[PDB]
Amino acid sequence: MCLKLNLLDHVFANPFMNAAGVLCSTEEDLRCMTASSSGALVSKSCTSAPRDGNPEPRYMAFPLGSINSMGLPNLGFDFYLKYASDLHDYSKKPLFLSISGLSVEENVAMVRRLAPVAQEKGVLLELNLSCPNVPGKPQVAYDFEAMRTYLQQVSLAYGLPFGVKMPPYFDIAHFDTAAAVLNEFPLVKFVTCVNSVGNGLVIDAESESVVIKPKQGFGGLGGKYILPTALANVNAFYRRCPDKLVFGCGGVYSGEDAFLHILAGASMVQVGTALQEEGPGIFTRLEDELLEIMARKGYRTLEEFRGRVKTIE
Amino acid sequence: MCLKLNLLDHVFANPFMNAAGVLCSTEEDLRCMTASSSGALVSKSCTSAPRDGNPEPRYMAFPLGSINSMGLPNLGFDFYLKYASDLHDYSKKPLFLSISGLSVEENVAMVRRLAPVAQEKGVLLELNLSCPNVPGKPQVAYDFEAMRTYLQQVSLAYGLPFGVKMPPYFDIAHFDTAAAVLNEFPLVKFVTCVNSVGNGLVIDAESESVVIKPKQGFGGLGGKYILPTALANVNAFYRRCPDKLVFGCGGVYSGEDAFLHILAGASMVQVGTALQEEGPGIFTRLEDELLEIMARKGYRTLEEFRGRVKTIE
Ligand SMILES: Cc1cc2nc3c(=O)[nH]c(=O)nc-3n(C[C@H](O)[C@H](O)[C@H](O)COP(=O)(O)O)c2cc1C
Ligand SMILES: Cc1cc2nc3c(=O)[nH]c(=O)nc-3n(C[C@H](O)[C@H](O)[C@H](O)COP(=O)(O)O)c2cc1C
Ligand SMILES: O=C(O)c1[nH]c(=O)[nH]c(=O)c1CCc1ccc(-c2ccccc2)cc1
Ligand SMILES: O=C(O)c1[nH]c(=O)[nH]c(=O)c1CCc1ccc(-c2ccccc2)cc1
Repeated sequence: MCLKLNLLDHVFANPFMNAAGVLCSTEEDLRCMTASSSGALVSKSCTSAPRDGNPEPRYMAFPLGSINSMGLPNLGFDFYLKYASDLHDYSKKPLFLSISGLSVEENVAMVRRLAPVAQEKGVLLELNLSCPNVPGKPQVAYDFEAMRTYLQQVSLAYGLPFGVKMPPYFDIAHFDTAAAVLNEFPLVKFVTCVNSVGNGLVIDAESESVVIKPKQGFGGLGGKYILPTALANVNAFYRRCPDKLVFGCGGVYSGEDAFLHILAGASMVQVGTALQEEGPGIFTRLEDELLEIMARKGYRTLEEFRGRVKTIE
Repeated sequence: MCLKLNLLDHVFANPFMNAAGVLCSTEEDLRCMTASSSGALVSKSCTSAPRDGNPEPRYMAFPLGSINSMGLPNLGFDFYLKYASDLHDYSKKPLFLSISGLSVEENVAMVRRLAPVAQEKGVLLELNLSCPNVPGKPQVAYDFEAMRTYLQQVSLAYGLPFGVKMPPYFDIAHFDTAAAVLNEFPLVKFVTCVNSVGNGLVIDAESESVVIKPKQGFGGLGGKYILPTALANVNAFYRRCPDKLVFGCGGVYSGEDAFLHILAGASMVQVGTALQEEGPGIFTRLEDELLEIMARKGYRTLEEFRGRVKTIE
């Protein structure tokens, strides 16, 4: 019985990794994730210049999940590139580097300089599409023409397999359109579904107040709130992108939640809110819990059940 | 202390009502909702002809909420119009009638017939904008040019104050565009935020199967999953539509949750999933709970706190 996976010309001890943004901003964070039992790690989505991000409080968690408007605080691309090129121990596990430039030219400049390190050291690029374009327009992955532009330019500049982090969609016609855009780009080898559910609002009844400061308390939701939305997106893209991998992210707190993602079609399974709340010990628990479900069902490997969710009649 | 209010030239004993689709499809359902302690009731969204809806199972509920792909089963518009015209006791509470035709023409046909009954009896129209659109396009409320058309054609056909039932939005640019469309129409006097969060997917780990039969298990989410989304949309539209009322719907299971909707800006609070699960006795519990929270806080009226959610600096 084993959780091993071999994909994208790498080997993974198990499918679990951090979600981008969680436990991955500093060298300390990345060393911590490397020391953990996760099968991989991803760095904080970065910009060319360092960013302080939004005013605090900017993250809060509750029994059913979290809300955030971090504002892309990060140490800048040069830091993350140095981590990938000089500091990371690739004999421990694979590394993904997430980018989130504020324009197509910023992403193009970063991927140009990432390429040789990707080719020499094997770092993998995750391009965050659920991200800021021109203010007053929707995030990039909610603007299908912008999404296409970003993918064309990054595919030309980078020239190597990469993947994309996608916001959730809610309408079948959007699933259709988004997957069709992705399927234009053969270098898009993985699709991570999903980023936070955008612009939720948590209010504290005792204080009659929102709980985060930026954007009058509006921010992206994660955790238990979003698991059915996450599953829907993983399965939608799994069915529509037969030549790509899907990585699942959203609502994973247990091996059972991970099993559901994998039934929906997930290859790797990323953990955000629950990892932020529990810490990196979560990965030993998730491994154990997933193995127990496999043992009860007689499954020996992940491929035996990946994407095998049954439908009714 | 009592929760009575006046809106839309009607008096309401309290702000609570069923959410469209729940406990409102048949004469028996409507008589049960009328008998309840709710302040108002809304009928099942209807089409010109009766519909059987989708194959069962098509609704399932869980600790965190529900999923449905009912497919608009309903008795047909002639039934709901007769209920509004001849059967409903207006001395007990106001009635809203929800329409969801499969084209703009179908809606215009139904509203031209509802107008005289609205004049004579005071039934109120809720137009469901989660309705069918042209080939390749998303639901009407997610296609702003189609929404503008529907509202223009219904406003002209109907000629009286009405409201609209909106799906959730997840992007601040979308809130800005949708509210601007709605503010083009002075007869749109109330906005109900929100319909179900579209196309989630619930999977049972034991059986490795989706839990509803239509659409390969994909359907709209309601209940605890969607409270922060519902609050965000209520407040976004409350902020953007100062000459309209906002009705809140989504995730109400307690007086506390109702309280949060009202702080966000809700004038009426609709109850879907938790009403489906608990039955119409929920209305007395929600009233008691809301009045208890008001008493502890020293609030004597809903107006004292409606829309008064606090932001941080
Ligand atoms: C504090 C915080 C920071 C995040 N920052 C990023 C980021 O930099 N890039 C990104 O792609 N997603 C980011 N996300 C989204 C997560 O990667 C993940 O998609 C989302 O939280 C849902 O997973 P969950 O339900 O396990 O939290 C962030 C989430 C949180 C909570
Ligand atoms: C079984 C079922 C049927 C519904 N049918 C309708 C409908 O006919 N018209 C409509 O506007 N919304 C319909 N909805 C959506 C609800 O009115 C409500 O917007 C949604 O369930 C979110 O509220 P909740 O969190 O209280 O469930 C339906 C919901 C359920 C669960
Ligand atoms: O850094 C984040 O806030 C973030 N949080 C998420 O849940 N997912 C993400 O992908 C990111 C990074 C993308 C992002 C999100 C929000 C902003 C933002 C929000 C409010 C005001 C200013 C910036 C900028 C970039
Ligand atoms: O009747 C519903 O399914 C329904 N459920 C909701 O949560 N919200 C609604 O507004 C509605 C009625 C709108 C609607 C939703 C789905 C369909 C549908 C779904 C699958 C296949 C055919 C029609 C038709 C109308």
